[PDB]
Amino acid sequence: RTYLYRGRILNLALEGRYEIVEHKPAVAVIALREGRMLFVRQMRPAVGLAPLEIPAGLIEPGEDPLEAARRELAEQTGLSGDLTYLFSYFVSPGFTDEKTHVFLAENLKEVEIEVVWMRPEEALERHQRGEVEFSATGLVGVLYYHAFLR
Amino acid sequence: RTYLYRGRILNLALEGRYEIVEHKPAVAVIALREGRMLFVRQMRPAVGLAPLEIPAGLIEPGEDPLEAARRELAEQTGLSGDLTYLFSYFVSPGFTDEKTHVFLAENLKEVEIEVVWMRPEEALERHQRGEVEFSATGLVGVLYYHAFLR
Ligand SMILES: [Zn+2]
Ligand SMILES: [Zn+2]
Ligand SMILES: [Zn+2]
Ligand SMILES: [Zn+2]
Repeated sequence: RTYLYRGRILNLALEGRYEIVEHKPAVAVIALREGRMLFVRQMRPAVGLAPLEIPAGLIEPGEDPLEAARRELAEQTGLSGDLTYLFSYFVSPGFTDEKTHVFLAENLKEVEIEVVWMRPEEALERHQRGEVEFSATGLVGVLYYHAFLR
Repeated sequence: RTYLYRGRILNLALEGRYEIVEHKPAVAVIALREGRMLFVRQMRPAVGLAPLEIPAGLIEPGEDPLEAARRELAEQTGLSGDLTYLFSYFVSPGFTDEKTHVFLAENLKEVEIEVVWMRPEEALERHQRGEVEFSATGLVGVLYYHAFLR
């Protein structure tokens, strides 16, 4: 386990033959209101475009997933709500340890990055038409909706 | 766009203030048979455990997504089938450009990593119980099933 780089949000290490990127864990929030899902878009230099995502971010020191979810929702959309933990996933276990904890937000209230309210059916349609790209969080939100929120 | 490391499956670069990991694109295959989804597990040093995933891998030079999907399915499970492109997603656009193309496989045939046939409902239950972890591909497969394959 030798380190080649220690950065701000990631470290690059070598474990034998494997190249490993250590990354802080993240959270993502699925929120539905009047049939529209709360998506967000922002310039992502890593990909050179703005994919359709849902409110998400890195867990700060001292924070547990639930608290980070509350914070990211408020900072990105100015909203607050009743949060329920759904599930988690490793974004790409073949090279990084980034783990994402997904929550559902209900009873949204305005308490205070482009906010994109859109019907999940439309988001999926646009993507199929090649008009927009998805981040893992955006796709998970869309599929979760079709599976359990209709 | 300065490079700090050029590796086998990834390059570490710096674009101004952003740390960027360039990664080859990938494919993932969702396959259902008799109510069971085709999951796979393998030791993943990046996370120190074996999460529940679906057949997936990197696209090789000269390959398009469909061909890579065919290959990964055959090499990991010894199966072949009729493949249909579903959608794609960026695993974590905040730092890497890894993009995953997801396909559906039908009419599986044996033509020739642990193969784990499991009902998606059971996979979800086990995860909720904290008995197993999910990779993004595994979760996407589970949600896709609940949304469109029941
Ligand atoms: Zn943040
Ligand atoms: Zn921070
Ligand atoms: Zn491979
Ligand atoms: Zn290869």
